[PDB]
Amino acid sequence: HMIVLFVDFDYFYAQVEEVLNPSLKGKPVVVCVFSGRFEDSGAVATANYEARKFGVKAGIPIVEAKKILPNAVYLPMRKEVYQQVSSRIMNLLREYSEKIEIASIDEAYLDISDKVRDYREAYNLGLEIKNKILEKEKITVTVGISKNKVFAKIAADMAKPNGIKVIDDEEVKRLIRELDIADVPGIGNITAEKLKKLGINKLVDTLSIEFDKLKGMIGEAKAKYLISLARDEYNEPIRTRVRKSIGRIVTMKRNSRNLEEIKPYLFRAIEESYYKLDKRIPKAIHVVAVTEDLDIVSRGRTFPHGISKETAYSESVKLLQKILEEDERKIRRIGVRFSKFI
DNA sequence: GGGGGAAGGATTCC
DNA sequence: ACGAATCCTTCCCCC
Ligand SMILES: Nc1nc2c(ncn2[C@H]2C[C@H](O)[C@@H](COP(=O)(O)OP(=O)(O)OP(=O)(O)O)O2)c(=O)[nH]1
Ligand SMILES: [Ca+2]
Ligand SMILES: [Ca+2]
Ligand SMILES: [Ca+2]
Repeated sequence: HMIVLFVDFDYFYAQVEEVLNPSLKGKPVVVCVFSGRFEDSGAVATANYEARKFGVKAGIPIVEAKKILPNAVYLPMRKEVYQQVSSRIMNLLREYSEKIEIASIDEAYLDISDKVRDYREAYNLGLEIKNKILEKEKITVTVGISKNKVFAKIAADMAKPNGIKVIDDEEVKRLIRELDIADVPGIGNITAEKLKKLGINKLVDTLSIEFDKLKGMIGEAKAKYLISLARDEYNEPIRTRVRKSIGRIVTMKRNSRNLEEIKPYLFRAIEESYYKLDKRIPKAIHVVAVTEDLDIVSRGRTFPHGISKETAYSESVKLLQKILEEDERKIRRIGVRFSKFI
């Protein structure tokens, strides 16, 4: 009887760019992450639907994008801006419920149980929220409504873009039998592939398997998550999430193993990681390396007290040395991550 | 046998 | 090809 309302902003980064420069609307827009290795080295962060019609979507190389749509509008990612627009929209949402879970820069779950009853009122509260967000910030979003967070999210995926949908108890039961298990949040290609070999292509299929076999192949946590959803029993509460890590990682002009060559990038990473820390003081620091073969290796250390920036600098070099020493590959990307805030 | 935690990697998804 | 959360496996120290 928990009634959950999930909000997911439409093609967010690109839409914010449109809002900030309305002449862009209707034109294919592609927000890019430029790495600096060469001409258009980098990847697409996201694109509006005009561009997605033709295959230009999040994750593909900018070069592949331009081959497909050479006359599209290509803009560099401005996350700070998108984050501030997001914050304002999240504030508007806090008005519809006091129980809100900001899941990311562009999604939030609202528990509107003691805010309205039955789904009709749920649906209407959705249009109000959509309209309110469209009128106030001029951003279109998709609303998903169901009994728990997972199905509210699924409802939204099904109604994208600029939609609103309700998945009532009856359809839930149908989806537990009908839904491709790969479409269940938290299930990626890796877990999807493991679930197939076990003969699980639908949530329901997880109940026809030996738990220890499931647990054995995908882990205890994931196993209980899926079984729980198949039993129409998943029911996680909507809570306030708090930042737990702040980091930065940059691509070097060229790959390397030379310490003095990597340092400047690593220190640049820490500088910006600290400015983002605000007043937050971390007890743990990790140096993260992305190797030439796009592998991710890391070495860290937790201290029994906070880490001053001079300490972070000194410790980061020691961890980068551990990496170079323990890993033979050249380093492509280097950065740092601070956590366990006092 | 287990609690309790740190450490490095795996997997997922804004 | 360009940030952050959770869980898993392995160690480790210890009662
Ligand atoms: N840098 C980078 N940013 C991403 C990536 N994927 C998503 N983002 C950022 C930008 C997206 O606009 C934002 C929201 O992600 P979504 O998966 O919901 O996609 P978007 O909202 O763009 O499209 P949508 O209408 O929800 O299908 O998160 C990525 O692969 N790299
Ligand atoms: Ca979205
Ligand atoms: Ca999203
Ligand atoms: Ca999937």
